[PDB]
Amino acid sequence: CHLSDMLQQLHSVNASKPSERGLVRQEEAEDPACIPIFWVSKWVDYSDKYGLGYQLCDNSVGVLFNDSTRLILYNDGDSLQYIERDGTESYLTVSSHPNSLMKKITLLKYFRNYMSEHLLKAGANITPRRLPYLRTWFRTRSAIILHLSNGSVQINFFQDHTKLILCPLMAAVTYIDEKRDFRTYRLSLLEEYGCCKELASRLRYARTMVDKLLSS
Repeated sequence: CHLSDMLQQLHSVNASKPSERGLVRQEEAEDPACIPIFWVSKWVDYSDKYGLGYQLCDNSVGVLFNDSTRLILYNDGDSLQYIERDGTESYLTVSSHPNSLMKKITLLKYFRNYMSEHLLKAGANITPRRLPYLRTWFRTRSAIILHLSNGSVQINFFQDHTKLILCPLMAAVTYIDEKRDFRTYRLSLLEEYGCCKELASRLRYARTMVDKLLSS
């Protein structure tokens, strides 16, 4: 649904060959109303044994466990959301001490603590405009692809620390460049005004990744 929408929006921008305008006028495509509310600021791949832990930009943490269940810890440090393999959601607190979930809670706290001490925040200096969980993820040789339950797809490129945050609702893309500057564009407006070569090649790659998400 949202992925198929994202796929058309990307194809449409890419088919416009936006980096080949006489003069590119990217800035005209910026739309502050489209700035994403959530993105992944930190992640830890422990998929060999436990799963994938992550931090969202609000400092909440989540884990997609290998058993395909999900656990989210809100930034109050006590409130939890647990999502079953079947997708059923429920809310509870660490301090309630639920025997059945103590292992998963302890794993999540490990992830939170490790990210806190040993990783830096992506998008730490970003002007703000339902908290999502991680629906699926995968890695390629050059990027990690993160698909959130709100429809957003985030792609983090390894070689140069550049990132894209795509929203299919807003039909928008946020680009985090090598200098850590952030900008949010309306995709339809990049078609009209053009964009630089580096955003253009990344949006081509983004399309390939959205294809991958759809075939999987």
